[PDB]
Amino acid sequence: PELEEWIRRAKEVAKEVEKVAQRAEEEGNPDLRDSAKELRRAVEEAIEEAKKQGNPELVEWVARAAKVAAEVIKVAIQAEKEGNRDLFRAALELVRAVIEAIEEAVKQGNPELVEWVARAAKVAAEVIKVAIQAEKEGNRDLFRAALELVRAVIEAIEEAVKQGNPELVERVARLAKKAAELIKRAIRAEKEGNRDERREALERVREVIERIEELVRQG
Repeated sequence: PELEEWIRRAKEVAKEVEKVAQRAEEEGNPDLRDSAKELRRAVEEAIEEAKKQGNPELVEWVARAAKVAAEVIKVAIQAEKEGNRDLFRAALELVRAVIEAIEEAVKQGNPELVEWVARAAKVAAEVIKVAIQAEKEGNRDLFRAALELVRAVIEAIEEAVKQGNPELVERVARLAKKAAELIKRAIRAEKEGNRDERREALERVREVIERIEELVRQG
């Protein structure tokens, strides 16, 4: 029944995805509608396959990944409404990346990849929300820092999934979490009227992002 519990939660996520698909349709966004359709399909098939395998951890992680992707979609919808196609596309690619990670990992029978990707995506989703606020706050510095961080995570998901290496995703997720905390420090730096520290945090975050990119590109 534990597996079943996770299945019900996965179905509830799928219900939320369908509701999102309907809203996306209603907002005049067939791109998001379609991405949501693929998300829904992916969830349904993942539920089916994982249920047939008997891997409740897989079901859980897939469900969480799907939930993250759904939140990314909600963010994409908001980004679209705010007139930010860059963020719309970043979120779309993140969602696609998560969806493929789900599909492939389920096909592999590798629940860890799904987990780590889901955690990385969750961090990236929070970073994207920060980027949106950052766009609204008049901080192109923070906008760009968050954008590059999200990009690094997306590429990490894409690449690690193409590799089939879940550890890479993990290490990236931990790095991204670190970058997120550096961004939070940057936010505090922003609040205190300390441009030196603001720049310091910006540079630390940038260092982490490029370091993520380089470590990820080799392995």
